[PDB]
Amino acid sequence: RLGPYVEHLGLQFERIDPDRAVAYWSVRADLLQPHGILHGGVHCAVVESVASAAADRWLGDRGTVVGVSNSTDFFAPATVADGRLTSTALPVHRGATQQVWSVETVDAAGRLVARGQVRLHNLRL
Amino acid sequence: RLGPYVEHLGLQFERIDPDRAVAYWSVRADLLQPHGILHGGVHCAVVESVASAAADRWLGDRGTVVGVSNSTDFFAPATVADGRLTSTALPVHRGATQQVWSVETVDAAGRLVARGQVRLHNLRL
Amino acid sequence: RLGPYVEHLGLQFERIDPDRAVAYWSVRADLLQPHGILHGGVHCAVVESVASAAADRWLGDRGTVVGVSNSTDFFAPATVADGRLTSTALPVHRGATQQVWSVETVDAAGRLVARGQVRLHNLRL
Amino acid sequence: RLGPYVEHLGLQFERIDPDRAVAYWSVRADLLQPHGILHGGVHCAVVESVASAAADRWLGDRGTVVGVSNSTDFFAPATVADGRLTSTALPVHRGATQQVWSVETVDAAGRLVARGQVRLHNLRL
Repeated sequence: RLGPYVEHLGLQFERIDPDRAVAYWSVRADLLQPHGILHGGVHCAVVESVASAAADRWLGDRGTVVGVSNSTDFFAPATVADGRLTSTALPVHRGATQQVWSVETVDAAGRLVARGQVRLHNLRL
Repeated sequence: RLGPYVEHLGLQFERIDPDRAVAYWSVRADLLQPHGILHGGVHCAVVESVASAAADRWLGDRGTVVGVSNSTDFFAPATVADGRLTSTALPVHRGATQQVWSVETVDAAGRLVARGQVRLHNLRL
Repeated sequence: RLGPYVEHLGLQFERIDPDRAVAYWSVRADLLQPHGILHGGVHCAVVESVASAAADRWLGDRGTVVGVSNSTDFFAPATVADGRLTSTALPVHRGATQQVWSVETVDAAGRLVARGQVRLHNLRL
Repeated sequence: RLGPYVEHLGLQFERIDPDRAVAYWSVRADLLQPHGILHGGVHCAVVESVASAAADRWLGDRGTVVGVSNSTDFFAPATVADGRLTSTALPVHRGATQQVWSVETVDAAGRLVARGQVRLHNLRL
């Protein structure tokens, strides 16, 4: 119900509020880059997905949000062995025309694996 | 031969030199976000892929490269109607421990659709 | 005691711990850009200063830190009328070779005026 | 004629066209951070200044530009010994509401010392 690429990423949303969105997912064989770790683009795509879900839910019927930019740091290699990742988008700024959200991706232990900042534009009715 | 996620993205590399990498690809139905345009994470993933290919080819047998960060701007909506996209990674800095590459994604007309900067770490032998 | 540019910025540090640094400062006539608001570079410089102070204090005698990159968003115009700004650097990642800190600059009301992410390299002994 | 902070930075503009701006400047004792190299915020401030000059000149009488964000990488330490730096802003995207410019700061040899991407908003009449 969130689009076909989000389905392919395997994201499962636990919460989508106007102030927070949370999704679980896992590293998979088809999501890896040649040396057995998660392709970095997957981290960016998950950050984009989780922040966009939250931004959309915050704007509500007032308009539609369009991605502007995405800056993601990869802090640790993620593999299939690492189990279930949790990505949490938190608001940084939510105004008339712009939103910025911060998305942290952590493992079961709370180790920060990746983190991204997502700027989106509000297309208001 | 470039990994399973790169295959899923549909990237077709035309050139992978130590100083430039070029890949073609297209927007597809399964790569879209709910309102019929390319999911933004796909832009980031392609930027990551094309820059990593170039960085790897520049480091050669001297070591291996690991993604550090990825900052991608999305400048225009891309749809299935927009045809074939061309992503070109050009070097910004290539040193002992770090590389930075700049990747521009353009349409057939030369319209810049997205652009990303990719920082990678050199793990040398 | 923090360098001549930090002095020129007018930063006054309230706290410099291995896990947090806090500085106060104010918009001034000489820090403005042509239309009476704070020059954006001042926001970046303050973010750099406050994060570097914290990173240095966390690395301690173990080595020295060198700025790598600085990404600052400006969310609201700051003027002389806006009074005293408070910049707080919080750790995102602190590892062997790299540190990342997040610096928020707020006004008296808690309005977020600017926010920056600072990546630094640890040059260890 | 470009504001008081730009004056303090010592920037001297050689060219300000709608498609390029070029300024010269030098590392100075008061611009340094505690270990004798250029404070990183100075690099960001120069990137902001040179890109804003170009963006303003491109928008012309049509409106006014406001800084949105600034992402600067520092690639080599700059000192007083390094002589005259040249900062060149080139356009990445110039549209209805947004502009993005890329600013490279080089030394006399063409060594890239720092590079920044500056996003600005067009406030049109």
